[PDB]
Amino acid sequence: STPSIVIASAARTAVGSFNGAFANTPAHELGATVISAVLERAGVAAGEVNEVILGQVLPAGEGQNPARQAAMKAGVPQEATAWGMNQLCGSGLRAVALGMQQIATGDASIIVAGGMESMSMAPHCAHLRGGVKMGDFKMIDTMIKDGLTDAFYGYHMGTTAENVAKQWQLSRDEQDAFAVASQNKAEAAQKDGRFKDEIVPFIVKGRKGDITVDADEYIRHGATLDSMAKLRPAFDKEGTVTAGNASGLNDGAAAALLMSEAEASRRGIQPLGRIVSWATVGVDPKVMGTGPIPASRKALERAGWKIGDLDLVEANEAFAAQACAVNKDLGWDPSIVNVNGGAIAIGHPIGASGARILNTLLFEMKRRGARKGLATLCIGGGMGVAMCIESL
Amino acid sequence: STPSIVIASAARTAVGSFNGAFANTPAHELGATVISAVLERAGVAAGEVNEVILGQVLPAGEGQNPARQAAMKAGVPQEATAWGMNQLCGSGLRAVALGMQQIATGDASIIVAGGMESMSMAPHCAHLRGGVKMGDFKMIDTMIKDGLTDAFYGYHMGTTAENVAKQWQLSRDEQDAFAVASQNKAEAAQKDGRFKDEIVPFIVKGRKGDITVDADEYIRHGATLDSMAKLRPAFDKEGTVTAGNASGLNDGAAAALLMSEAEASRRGIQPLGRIVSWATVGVDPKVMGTGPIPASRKALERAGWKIGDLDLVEANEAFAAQACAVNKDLGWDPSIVNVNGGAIAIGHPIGASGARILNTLLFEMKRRGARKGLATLCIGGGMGVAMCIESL
Amino acid sequence: STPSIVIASAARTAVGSFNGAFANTPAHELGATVISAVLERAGVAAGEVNEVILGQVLPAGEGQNPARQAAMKAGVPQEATAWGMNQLCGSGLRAVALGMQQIATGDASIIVAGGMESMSMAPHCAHLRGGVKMGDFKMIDTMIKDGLTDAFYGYHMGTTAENVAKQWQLSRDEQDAFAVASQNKAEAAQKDGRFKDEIVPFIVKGRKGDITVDADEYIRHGATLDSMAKLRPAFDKEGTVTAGNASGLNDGAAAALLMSEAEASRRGIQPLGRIVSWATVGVDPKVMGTGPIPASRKALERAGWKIGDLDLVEANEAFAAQACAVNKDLGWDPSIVNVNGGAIAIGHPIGASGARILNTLLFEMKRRGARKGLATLCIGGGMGVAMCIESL
Amino acid sequence: STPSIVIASAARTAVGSFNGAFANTPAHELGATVISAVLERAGVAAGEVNEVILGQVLPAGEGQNPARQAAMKAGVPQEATAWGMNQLCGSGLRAVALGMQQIATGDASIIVAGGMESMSMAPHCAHLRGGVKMGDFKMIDTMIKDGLTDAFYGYHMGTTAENVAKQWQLSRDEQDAFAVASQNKAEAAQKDGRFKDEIVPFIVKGRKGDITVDADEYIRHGATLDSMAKLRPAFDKEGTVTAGNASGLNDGAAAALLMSEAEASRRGIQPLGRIVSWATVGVDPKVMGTGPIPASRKALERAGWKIGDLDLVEANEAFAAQACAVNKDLGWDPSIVNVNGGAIAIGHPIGASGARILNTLLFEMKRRGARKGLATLCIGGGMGVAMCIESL
Repeated sequence: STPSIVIASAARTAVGSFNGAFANTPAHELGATVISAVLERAGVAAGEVNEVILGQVLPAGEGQNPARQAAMKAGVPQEATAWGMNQLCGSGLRAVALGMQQIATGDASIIVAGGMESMSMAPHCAHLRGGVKMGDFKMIDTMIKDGLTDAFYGYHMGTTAENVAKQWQLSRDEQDAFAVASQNKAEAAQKDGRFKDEIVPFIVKGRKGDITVDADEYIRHGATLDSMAKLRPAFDKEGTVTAGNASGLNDGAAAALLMSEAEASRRGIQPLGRIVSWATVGVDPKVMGTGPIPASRKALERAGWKIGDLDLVEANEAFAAQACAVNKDLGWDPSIVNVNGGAIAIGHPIGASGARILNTLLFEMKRRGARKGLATLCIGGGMGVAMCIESL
Repeated sequence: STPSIVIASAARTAVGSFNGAFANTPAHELGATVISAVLERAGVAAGEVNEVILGQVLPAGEGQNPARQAAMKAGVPQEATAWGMNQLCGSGLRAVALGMQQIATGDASIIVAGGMESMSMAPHCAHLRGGVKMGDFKMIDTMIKDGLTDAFYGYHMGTTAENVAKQWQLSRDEQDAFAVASQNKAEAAQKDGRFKDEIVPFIVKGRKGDITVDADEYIRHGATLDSMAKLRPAFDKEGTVTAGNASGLNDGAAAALLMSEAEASRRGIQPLGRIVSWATVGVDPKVMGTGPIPASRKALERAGWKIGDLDLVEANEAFAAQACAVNKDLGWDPSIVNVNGGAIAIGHPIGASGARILNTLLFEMKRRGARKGLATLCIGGGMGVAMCIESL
Repeated sequence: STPSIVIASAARTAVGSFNGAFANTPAHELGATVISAVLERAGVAAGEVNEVILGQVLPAGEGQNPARQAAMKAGVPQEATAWGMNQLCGSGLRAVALGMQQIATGDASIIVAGGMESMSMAPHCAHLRGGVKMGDFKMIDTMIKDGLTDAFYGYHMGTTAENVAKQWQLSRDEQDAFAVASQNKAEAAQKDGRFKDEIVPFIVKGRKGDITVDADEYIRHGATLDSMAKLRPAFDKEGTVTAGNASGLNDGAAAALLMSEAEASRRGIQPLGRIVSWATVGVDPKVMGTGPIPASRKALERAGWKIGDLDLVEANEAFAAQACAVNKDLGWDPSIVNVNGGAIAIGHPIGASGARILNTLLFEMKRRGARKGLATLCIGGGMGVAMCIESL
Repeated sequence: STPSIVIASAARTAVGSFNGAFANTPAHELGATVISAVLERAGVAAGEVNEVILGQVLPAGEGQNPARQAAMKAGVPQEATAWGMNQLCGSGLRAVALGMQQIATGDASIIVAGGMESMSMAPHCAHLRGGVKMGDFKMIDTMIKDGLTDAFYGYHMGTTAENVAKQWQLSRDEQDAFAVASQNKAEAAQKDGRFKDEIVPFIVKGRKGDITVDADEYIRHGATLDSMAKLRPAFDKEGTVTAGNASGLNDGAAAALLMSEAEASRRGIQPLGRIVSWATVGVDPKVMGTGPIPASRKALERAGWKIGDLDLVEANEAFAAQACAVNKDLGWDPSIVNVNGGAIAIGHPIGASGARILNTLLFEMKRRGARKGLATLCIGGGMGVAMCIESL
């Protein structure tokens, strides 16, 4: 026997700007909106879900197991189970793979999997148990410390982007021209409603009126080459990596309902793809941006695919330095990568990002009629992750 | 063939008291030591490890992916992978299930899985990005907030254990008799040397001298009934759960080394046991302590076992109310349950506990000649987790 | 020969709104600009200053003795001295009386006195030296706790205002009419340029552009009765005191340069006024708004003046309720009182407020040729302070 | 008529060690006990007090105007007034001069003046209103920032002491001997009972029992030269200033009751002394410890006294470096200086200090029948204060 698991349906919230639309929205509320979206999208009841798996890197102050909080809110019953996980920036795609294994091993019928992040709602913290007899103590930003800081080399993820830039000799112009392309592609898809299918509106409840967010607010309209070239380097003071050519700090969530291919056929569901293979591999944390290269190669090797059989790719844009590098090495046609733009434009809600690009990949595959696709992301601390999808 | 996954080796640190031995020791330092110890007792080099999965509930401020930090510090190379997960209190036993599924689906050969927790190091926090225009606020204790406060009703786990008491008509004398029986069992076994084999010593690097922690310090010697019956209830001013018949707040780590049964035989490794089956199930959050009941029935049914078949049990004592309710329903001989003691005496490092009680079961099964064996736990928010084990 | 002290020159900054124009300006920067202004307006050099005395209620986190920081920044020599003082709302006026006394006793020739306050920059705090063993604790708003809360009764100053409303039988209509009138009179004075003489502009230094602040930003233009009528009681849910008939939370500095009458004559300075008398008296904390009553009476008795001898009055408007009470009891003609509006409109930068209203008195006295003035304020904790000024 | 003000009576608490006897005692509680004491000692009823004046550098979080808190606790009537002031280390003496001035200008008859401080209770703070959009921020120790750091050069008072050691070429051995001598003189004086007359005991109310504190707890008994010599410099890795030859962080209060000489005679009071003169002068902040030189010289000139006229002197020991420079420059017989030890032994409760050493001077003057005395302190930010006292 050979299991065969499918992504029956999918949905992501809009990607919100740092301290923007979802500045005060807990992640699990966003998780709840995507959970109910994929349940109604597949025509599966919440009472049929066995388990819910959500990546999330910054859960501090949100209470017990936010994965359970989002399941219970979304109308999943208490007889189910739920948990979160953290492979950092790869978390939201990894969870989908972990959900695929629950079914493959005979321990679940129907999983909901993805990620959720509120980088806005991430707190400052300090270890205050001992007590402070004298002297300033630091209140630590958990978003910077737990999401953006290499634990081994002490510097920001964007410094790793400098390392990869200098390795591959990627000029400031090349990085900027990739950054403006991503903003133009993304603004172009948004106008044309190519993001409508995947986005489920989130309602931000308010004292003085409810608001419906259904649009990626981080996309810069009319992004220009000169606007990119005007900027100062954020990390290295004589470097190449600017705020324009790296992705942002963002809020959002994204998911996929998974079931066996036969169960989908029982119920008349038309899946957004079969999960044919997946893989995660580690590299040096100094150049974590190279993660997607070994990861995307192993995934393809597991599918029995060559790189030149693909039709579509989502390769996550943490930095125009590392995105450009991954693309150079693997050699896939750049006109099939980030067709609707990438993270530099859309945003980078860490734990949600992997389900985010997966959502974007599956819907464009349905839209253009691509059969073979791949989603991959670089990962802080030096990993990569990847997934090969085939359209039914 | 059948995916027949074994536990090649196992190791834990001793469990520390809150702000005690491991007071200022990062969880990942504690998890580093167990990853080396599992690799040593098996005879398996760190380079051969594909991935490290560690359950951990309270990572705030410890930096990017402490599972990865634990693995790198232990000498597992950059090429391997690592990630955290959180199903609260079952996390450590569910990571062993997850790592098993890696091997069963053929995505990995060798996994080190378990849990780690530093509850002493968990910080206080607040969301301060919007600022606080006027008026007092709370700096929140993330240990309480994210580790012990049920997200649904707003209260402590010691009130969910009170709901199990009023429902199952347990007395203030019935619980006081179970807590002293688990402190006497654990003091007995400790002075016997039955904990020796599972514990790997941890070195607490001081400045005015090192200290070697090689014994659980939450175990209290000479537990009387007067001290247990003289306390005031902590979670209800006229109630039955106290500090003495509830579990503690603790630090600790624990892990198993996993591979296929065929691979153990090639390497000349006599495995502690074979993982026959596992399961998790949800229950009403209000009465979370009854997770072990349906979870152990699911696990047992999957193995094709009766409750009678079992020769040794590890039912985690989060409380004396949840524990007695699980022992009475399932009706298994309590003379074989928590045979060297439970978490009232031993302690309760949230994320580690699942991996902690797996150690105790695996080393006692080896020693007393018990063929079959089940470990089980209750989980906050309303779930249960269980894993059946068979001897070679 | 009895010591005669004169106010040679005075100045204030504009009064900023809470987290408004001066949101991130330390009180001492504001004080430094007013110190430089009184010196320039009197023709006295910084080098001649013996002492600076600045009332200030909320200096936490600003560093050692902000009054010295203000004097040094203003170029007052290191050989001079400087100190801060605190009689709450009375501070800025009390400091002038204290300055007067340094010259009366022969200990100094030349004093700059007043006060300064940045309610905006006041921090949140907690006592964390003992160490917090477990659970949540409070970050205390120092502005509320140290500035606005009665230390004996534990309620806000606005609750003392409610006590005064009840005792003097002051309707919500009478309080709201008074409030609207203070806004309309301030708006009119502002429009006609009656605050220009007293205000020295303040340059808020910026990364991306300097902003000159020379207008009182808290004054509401076109304030309507209905806008006051619509508000909810802020302190007693069936009370009369609201946000609209109370003063606000504000930032500013204000000062006066003093010397003897004979000294002003040698220098050829035409002084703003002679300090004829001052007084300070306690009342019940519960009705602290009544402070001005005994304080003004005692100040007039010391001058040898009848209430009817006054040509102009500044009675500070902490709350409409108390301003009304004061005016009723004293019986002075209301048309000579706060002729250019009061603190309901202008603001109440606590430690500066007494020097703020003295500036307004002095510059209107000059403009209209009023010979006899009085400035008075109520004081949290139950006190009053009053000063009689006569024109030369 | 040249007003002649006497110190009718005086008192102080013992000086408490940092987080020691008065660890959770608010400063106004200490002040209340000394207010009661000066009244009882002088035979004056609380109802007769016109004003209370208390220096206090670190009032954050204690609530509105702690001077008023103290006065009201001590039964001083609501109709009196009270205020705090801040001239840093000079405060507690300056407040006495300012009290004298109330009486001298005919504004009051009876004043209670001194200082109070609880460095233990001083909180950590931060400005949080604008929010912290991203990145770490410090919780600031208000004791260090507002008490002990130079606001201009950003360094500790200890560095100014190093500046004075370098400038006066004061060896480590000379400073250490001075420090040892302060300890041994204070020990001898404590043992002989010489602090008993000045100290009023203070009841620390407990929950498991009340503790009466009537001994200065910071004084080290049996202090050795070797114990000073073994310390490492605390501020300059190659300096001379140490924990041992500097004063400490402390809690306490101290006060004097003032009235006219003619008033004491009416009441039949034998006063502790007549205030003959006072002075305050500025110096370079970099060498603030030199303050006492120009202040003492100025106070003596004012009194009409030569340095040689003095029979007793209290010169506050902030640091052995500056105490030594002061004594060298003035050249007064070091045998009449700090005859019962100084603040290196006794402690330095900032705002209370100047009234602390006034108390010790007055009670030793009475003891030995000394006719002419002077007290002086150096002040943070570069100032000096001094008062001349003559026995009746």
